[PDB]
Parts: sequence; structure tokens; C-alpha cells
Amino acid sequence: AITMECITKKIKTIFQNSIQKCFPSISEDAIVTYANLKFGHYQCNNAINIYKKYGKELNYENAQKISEFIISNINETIFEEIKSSPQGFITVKLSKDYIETSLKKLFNGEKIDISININDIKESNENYGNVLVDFSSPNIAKEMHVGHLRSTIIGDSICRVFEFLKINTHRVNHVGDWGTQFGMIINYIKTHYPNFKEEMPDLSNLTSLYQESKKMYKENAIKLQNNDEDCKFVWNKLCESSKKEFDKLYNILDIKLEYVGESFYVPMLSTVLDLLKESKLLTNIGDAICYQSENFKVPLFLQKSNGGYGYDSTDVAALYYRLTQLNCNCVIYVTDIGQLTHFETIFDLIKKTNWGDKNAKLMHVGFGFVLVKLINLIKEGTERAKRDLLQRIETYFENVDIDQLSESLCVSAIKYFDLKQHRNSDYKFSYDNMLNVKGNTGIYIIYGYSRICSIFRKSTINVEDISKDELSLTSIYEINLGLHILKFPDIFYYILKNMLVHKLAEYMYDLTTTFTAFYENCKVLNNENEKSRLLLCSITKSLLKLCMELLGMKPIEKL
Repeated sequence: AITMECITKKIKTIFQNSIQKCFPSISEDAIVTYANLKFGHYQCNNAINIYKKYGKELNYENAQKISEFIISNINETIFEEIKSSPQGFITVKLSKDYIETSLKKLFNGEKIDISININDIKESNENYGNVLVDFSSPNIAKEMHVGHLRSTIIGDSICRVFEFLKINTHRVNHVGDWGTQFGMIINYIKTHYPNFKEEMPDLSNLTSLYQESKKMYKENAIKLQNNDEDCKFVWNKLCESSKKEFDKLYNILDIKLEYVGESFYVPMLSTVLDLLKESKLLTNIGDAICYQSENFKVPLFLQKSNGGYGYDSTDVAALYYRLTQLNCNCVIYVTDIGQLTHFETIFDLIKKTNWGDKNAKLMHVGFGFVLVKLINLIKEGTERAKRDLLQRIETYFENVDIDQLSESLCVSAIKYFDLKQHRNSDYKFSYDNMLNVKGNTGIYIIYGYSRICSIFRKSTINVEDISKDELSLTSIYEINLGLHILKFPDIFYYILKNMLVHKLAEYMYDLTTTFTAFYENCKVLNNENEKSRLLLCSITKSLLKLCMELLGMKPIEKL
């Protein structure tokens, strides 16, 4: 129940206090990064900026002297080493004892419990009481595409991150269930199936009938907007069918989220517009009522020339709802990078209202293009993974469902290969690249995990007979593994700030290689520190499992 310290913030504070002591009347926020591992663990560069700003003034000959003054005002036993540099940055190494003691905190009684209090990775002014993540966003009667998939994967990872941090997290799918098409389609369904109400036609081929309707050809749309019994009946049937189709995909991915479509906001739109009209933030462009930001050229269109609802009214209403009715403290929109401006323009409007928490953190999480049915794409992947797997086995598994295992491997692989990319970057969808057991792949990560479990299956010692105090980091590799493990909170600290989850994938990858370096170099020692090594293996396993799960992967123990 004792939670990991955030080391970057700890060290940042130590340097901040030394800087303040050195230069009492200075405004200089300490910044802490990682050092080159060959030379240190962490690093602070503020002496360089202090020298550039005030250097000639305070009669210092160079930046290094400033860094030496800063060092002279630091007194910490947790630093094994602290050193300046000719450029003037400062590097530190954590002591063996700090790392060992910190690692020993990871044991709740006798089992490993990795936990992180969000209070320790944020500023105390920052509130994460209620977080909402808006992601996936398919459209009824349209095929889900690879962009939807990416949004689904990213969004689910972010949610899992907040759920790990024990945050009240709203998983919200803003489905397009109130669009243009519903007229056309609804026409066809009764221009071709009169007995619609008593017996509905086949909805198994909705995406086809969709164009069909587009080809053949509007009273039905306005009649739907006026809550006619039959049109609503048909609409509801369409939405239900498409949602079943979407749900097959979602639970193949093991991702749950709540349908809250455009339709959901329709009965409050006039209220929202009324509010905006009373706020006097809107203007007239043509016969339309819009919001013109000072900071963005393209206005939000909120009311049309007809008097009908503008195509930007739904997004504004949804944020109104999330802020005032769900009391959201953070709202995250996971979408194509090209919608960025749009959402920034929305945030700019919402910040000018009195709606909900004025300090609400509004975030756009953009993603690039991936360069056709999702479920068959994944089943193709499954076939490939199974092929590679059986081919590997060729050189007990008769008691394993190879199909489920293959699908798990594929799904995990897809998720990792996507999340390891910078979200804002485009990338090449390739089964060859993503299923390569040798590459930087989800498959690789998985086999690393199963190897680490294999160690515990094959050892003659019960890991649960070992007390935490066996732990002794005697090699540079055990030190390095310990360090990397204790860096885990830094990942969350930065994710909360920029939502770049590839940093987590990276972290995870590094965990595996660091671990490997441990193994390869300690595998030839005698039994004297064996128990401590096993303990390190146990912690590493726990952490790898957790990392995998946070990214939506499923650890497999035996392979």
C-alpha cells in the first residue's frame, strides 16, 4: 500500500532548493532530465541558463563555476555521485542503497504491489477528480476504418492509464448516429419494405444499402428530427445493427466504452445555444450565428441561416454536458491530427464561458494516418501469427487452444506496433514488421515475458520464501535494472502532461533489454546472491505484466 516515489520530481525539488539558496532573488524553475547512462542517471542544466542571463553580472568566469556553486549547496545521501561538466550541466547517480530501499517499498507484505498515487505525479493545484476520454468515434451505417482502430487503441490505453491511477474515468464513444444519410436509408426501407414495422429487412449488409440509397437519390430526415414514430423505429433498428457490428470488433479488442452518440445531445441543443446567446460571445456571419475566435481564422458554425443547428453545435453541447453535468476536470479528445484546430477552437470558446470547472484541462490527442474490413484484417493477422507460431513449435501445446492464443498474439502485436509509434506520425501497416519475433514488436515483448516466467517455473526455490532484504544490487547491471524500474512514475508524470503513450511502450521495451543485459551478465555468477536475483526477476515480471496490460496487451505465461 506504499506508493512509488516520483524521482524526477524529487530531484527537481532538490535542485530547485539549491538554486533558490544560491540566488535568493531569482526566478528560475529547475528542469531535470535523464543523463547519458554511461555518465549519470539524472541531469540538470539550469546553470547554463543562469550563466547566460546573469553571468557577466555576478562576475562568474564560466557556467561550470555556477554549476559548482549549485552542487556545493546540495547535500543528499541518495546521490552516489554529483558532477559538473565544462558546459555547466550537472549529473547525478542514485546510490545503491536508495535504489535497494526504494525497490523494497514495492513489497506489500510479501507480494509485489506496484502502485502510484497521482498526487505525487502532478501539481497539487491540478484536479483529476473526473476524467473523460472521447475516442473511437465510428459512424452508423459506415465501415469502421483503420483510423477508428487507431483512435480506439490509443484511447483505451489512456483510459487504462487513468484507471491504474485509480481515477474516475469515463470511456465515451461519440458515435455518428444522427447524420445526413438516415433520410435516404429510411426512404429505401419503406420504398422497398412496406411491412417494415412488423418485419424488418436484413441489416447484415447495411454498408451496401447505404450507397444504394445514396445512388437512388428528405421529408424523412425532417420527420426523424421531429420524432415520428416509424422513422424513429427504423433509425433505432439501424443504430442497433451497426452497434452490434462495432461491438464484435470492440470485444475482439477487449475494449469497453459507452455509446454516447450525437443523437444524445439533440434534446439540449437549444438550451446550449440559448446559453451562448445570453453570453454575447456569438456573432453574425451571413445569416448564420457563429463563434469567431480572435486566435483562429475558421469560425464555429452554431446556428444556420434556416434557424437550424450548425454543424459545430453538437461538439460545443457535448463539452457543455461533460463540464456541467459530469463535472469533468479533464477532457481528452482522441482524433485525427487534422481536427486539432477545430477542437482548439472549441476549447477557446468554452474557456470564455462559466461552464463547470474553469481549470478543466482540455486536451486534444491527435494521431496520424495508417498507410476494407477491420475484423478480417485482424483474422488475417491471426492466421499469420498462428503460422509463425506452429512453425516455431515444429522445432504440451496439445493442451492449448491455439486459435485463441494466436488471436491474442495478433491483437497484442497490432496494439504494440501502433502505440510504439509517435501518435502524430504516419506509419506502414505491415504484418511482417509487426509479427517479427526478432524485431521491436509486441510478439518480442510477449516472448520476453514468457521467458521471465519460465525462470520461475524452472527454479528450485520458492520466490515467496525470500524476504525483501535479500536484495543486493552488486553489479552495474542490477543497479541499472533497479534504476529503470524506479523510473516508472516519471512515465506517468509526463503522460499526464503530453499524452505521448509511446513513451510507455519505449519504457517497456527498455525494461526488457535492460533485463536481458542483467541476465546475460549475471547468469555466470555463483549462488551467493541468487535469491536477490530471483527477487529482481519477480519485480521485473510484475512490472512487465503491468506495462503490457496498460498498453492493452495480454501477457502469456507459457510459450
